[PDB]
Amino acid sequence: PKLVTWMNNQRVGELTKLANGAHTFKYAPEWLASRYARPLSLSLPLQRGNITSDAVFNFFDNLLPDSPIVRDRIVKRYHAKSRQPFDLLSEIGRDSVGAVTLIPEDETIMAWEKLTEARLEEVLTAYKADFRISVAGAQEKTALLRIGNDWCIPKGITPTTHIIKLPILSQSVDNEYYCLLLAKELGLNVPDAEIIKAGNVRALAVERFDRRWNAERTVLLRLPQEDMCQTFGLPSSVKYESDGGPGIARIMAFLMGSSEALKDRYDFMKFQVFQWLIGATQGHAKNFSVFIQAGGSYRLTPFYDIISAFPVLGGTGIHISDLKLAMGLNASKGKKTAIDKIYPRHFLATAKVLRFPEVQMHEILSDFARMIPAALDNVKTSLPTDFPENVVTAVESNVLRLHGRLSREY
Ligand SMILES: [Cl-]
Repeated sequence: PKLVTWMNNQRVGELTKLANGAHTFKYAPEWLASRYARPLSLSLPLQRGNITSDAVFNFFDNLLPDSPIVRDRIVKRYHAKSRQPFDLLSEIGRDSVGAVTLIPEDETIMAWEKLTEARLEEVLTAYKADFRISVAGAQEKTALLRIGNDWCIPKGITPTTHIIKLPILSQSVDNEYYCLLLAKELGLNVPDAEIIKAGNVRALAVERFDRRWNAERTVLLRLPQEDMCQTFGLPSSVKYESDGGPGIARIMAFLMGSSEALKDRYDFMKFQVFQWLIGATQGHAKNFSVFIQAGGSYRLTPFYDIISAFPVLGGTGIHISDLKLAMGLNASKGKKTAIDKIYPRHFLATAKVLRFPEVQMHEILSDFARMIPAALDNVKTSLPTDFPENVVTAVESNVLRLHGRLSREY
């Protein structure tokens, strides 16, 4: 059938699934007529006819969790017609990443339901074992609306405000909380987050940057954005560079066209050094996104889904020398990927071939060189008393070891 695509009460167009299985999208005339029109994706440019490219299927598929196990749970929950994407979005497409609201064609203000601690625990635990929310991730996360100090279920098409993550890596909630705090302390653009507790559940609540309250707090708006697989028209299956996905060079080139090119290229390169320092090995293409602005211009969103592989070291069998960056750097004979083998020279060499000013690359390295020690100390003040000590020890010790390569040079 057809899923009507809305962006904050404005009709954008309709998604169709053909009898032959193909997915097509058509923009609404009224959307195309606006002087402030913007495409749903840079892979789906504004145009009048039916769009039938694989970019249509890929774009909407990328709104859903990557995991087949998670999709099975979704079908079971809402009695979805099938496992196919169009049918999943027919059930949970009301509140998605970005501003796309999908509502069945056979269907015709701000309100919410406050959750008691008991009902919150109930709602959240239900995920490990008016609620049509879809979240893009690797595990099974959901979303809720925060009103003051209470967690709530939005009614109708009222949006959510926070992405909620449960433990994966049994300490992933604590791991990400720590990494988000550290990134913020070092000047990176990342969302604020908090550890929430509902009875026996411990989850991470991350503020959404694809949502914005108006000044009077009477309307909560959704903000359009898409991830790198979506912008390049790619399936989530190629999110890693080794599978054909975009790496540093492709993304840096794309950012030359951002409405904030200078700042975004600098922030993206700074984030590569940060990931190296904290041992983040899952910085694939879906971990980066851009806001789509009026007319189709774009700029990088904050970074997110940040987790260190350091707390997983030793434990089973993973060794420090086994940790690799998802997006490799330039090396004299190819690429440099091992965190334990990377030095300032690799970042400078990468900057050189990508036309990123050497003075800017030096500034980034020198800033981490003098700020890291104090930043690791400052984060402690924001950790609860029940925060796992092994996570702090693992990350701190390894960050300091690599930081030594920066301080010696700067
Ligand atoms: Cl290497």
